[PDB]
Amino acid sequence: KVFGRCELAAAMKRHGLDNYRGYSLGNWVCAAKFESNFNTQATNRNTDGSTDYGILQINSRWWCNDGRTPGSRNLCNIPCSALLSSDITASVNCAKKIVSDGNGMNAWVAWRNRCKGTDVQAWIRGCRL
Ligand SMILES: C[N+](C)(C)CCO
Ligand SMILES: C[N+](C)(C)CCO
Ligand SMILES: [Cl-]
Ligand SMILES: [Cl-]
Ligand SMILES: [Cl-]
Ligand SMILES: [Cl-]
Ligand SMILES: [Cl-]
Ligand SMILES: [Cl-]
Ligand SMILES: [Cl-]
Ligand SMILES: [Cl-]
Ligand SMILES: [Cl-]
Ligand SMILES: [Cl-]
Ligand SMILES: [Cl-]
Ligand SMILES: [Cl-]
Ligand SMILES: [Cl-]
Ligand code: NA
Ligand code: NA
Ligand code: NA
Ligand code: NA
Repeated sequence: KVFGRCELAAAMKRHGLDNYRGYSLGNWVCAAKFESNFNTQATNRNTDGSTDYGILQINSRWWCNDGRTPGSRNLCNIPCSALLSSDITASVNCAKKIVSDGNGMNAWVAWRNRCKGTDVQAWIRGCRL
């Protein structure tokens, strides 16, 4: 599924991301834009053999099991395929664990490089939430 920005903002709010760990909805929407272009089916393989999955590009190195990332963890206790669903629940629940682990949203490199410090409210401007 490819979301529009306001559709995704509304779904993220329903699933509890609005100001989760102090990060406003615009931060989460901005991260999703630059991680996945709002596409729940996005996958990207890293040079080291891990893979990033879904709307928030969650990495098999730590967070989900894909059976092909040697030495990795599965800290969200989920198959990585579950992070590719049209329903964003599994990705949101796993993202809550990631953002709570000490470094906030800096875990998402694209957020740090493209969203952090910017006018992220523009991502939710005009949206009926
Ligand atoms: C080690 N990380 C913090 C990157 C994830 C495991 O807690
Ligand atoms: C691209 N938008 C204008 C929708 C938000 C970016 O700031
Ligand atoms: Cl899709
Ligand atoms: Cl929209
Ligand atoms: Cl914020
Ligand atoms: Cl915002
Ligand atoms: Cl994801
Ligand atoms: Cl593995
Ligand atoms: Cl594990
Ligand atoms: Cl599994
Ligand atoms: Cl959803
Ligand atoms: Cl923080
Ligand atoms: Cl990470
Ligand atoms: Cl607004
Ligand atoms: Cl809207
Ligand atoms: Na957009
Ligand atoms: Na990424
Ligand atoms: Na893993
Ligand atoms: Na295996």
